[PDB]
Amino acid sequence: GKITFYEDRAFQGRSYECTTDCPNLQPYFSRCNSIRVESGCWMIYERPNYQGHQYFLRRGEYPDYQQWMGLSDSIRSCCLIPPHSGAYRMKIYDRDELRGQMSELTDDCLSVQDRFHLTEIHSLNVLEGSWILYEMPNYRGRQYLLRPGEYRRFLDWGAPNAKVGSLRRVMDLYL
Repeated sequence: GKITFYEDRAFQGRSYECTTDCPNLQPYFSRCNSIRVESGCWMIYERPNYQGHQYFLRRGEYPDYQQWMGLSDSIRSCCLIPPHSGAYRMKIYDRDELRGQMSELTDDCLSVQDRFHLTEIHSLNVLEGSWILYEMPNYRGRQYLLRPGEYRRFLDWGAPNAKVGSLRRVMDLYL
């Protein structure tokens, strides 16, 4: 993957190019108002060490932070989401510790309410591929990167509560 950060909008000002994870971008730029993703899937973060607000980006050009649904020009860390082939897979539970009613997803879910008649998810088991968990339906609201693995409680994916609106498989822009 390859991503380039620009201090000013429309790809202006000082820039920095990354082709791997980076827990601290502060030494390279003081602000980010535009981004060019040459290839790959990326999660960029407001604070160092993958902390703070998270935003998902794929191949494309983002002339302003609003284009990646960002809140500001503060970006201090980024991670390259490993490319994934084949089927995606994750199980959702209505209780913590992977207990309670369970359902399995192998494709995107634009509305957890419409699909499972659930407004909250208490534990997860991401078996295949990375996903993005959205607070609101239709990929809106706060974002939380879900890497493969077990999430015993909502705190594990970094959310303040168990509300979930939509779930998206992380895959690069089709070409």
